[PDB]
Amino acid sequence: TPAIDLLKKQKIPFILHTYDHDPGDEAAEKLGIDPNRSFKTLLVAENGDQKKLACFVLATANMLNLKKAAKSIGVKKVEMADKDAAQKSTGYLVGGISPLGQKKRVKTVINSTALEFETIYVSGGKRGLSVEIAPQDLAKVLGAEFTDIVDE
Repeated sequence: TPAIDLLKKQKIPFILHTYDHDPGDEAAEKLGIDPNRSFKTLLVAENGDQKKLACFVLATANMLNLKKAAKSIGVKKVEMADKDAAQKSTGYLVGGISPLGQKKRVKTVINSTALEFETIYVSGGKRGLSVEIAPQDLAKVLGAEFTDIVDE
């Protein structure tokens, strides 16, 4: 996948985990991961402008706080990206959106709590593939910031 191609091209350490998707957090369940280590990747539209997306990476059981997310990227408001807008921009389907190797690279923000883990797990770009990666190494590839972007 473009995500794994990218990590191999940049020589970034990672472990590839594979599970049979039976065709929310399937990866945490099938790989037996603590939930708070399993992260999902969401895209938002800056001021609701579906051509100006940004990427947010947060534990799958957390909820994205939109006001926090808009502050983290210095915009007045964000709305969730429409499905087609997220798919055309990233080249992935929901269920398989990786923060890595998106067709269009956009600014990325990882929730702060990622830093409490030696490694985290993010989508590898298709259902059934999970990339285990140190959070600071993820942030280094993507130029990402760590910021509180979640509720509770």
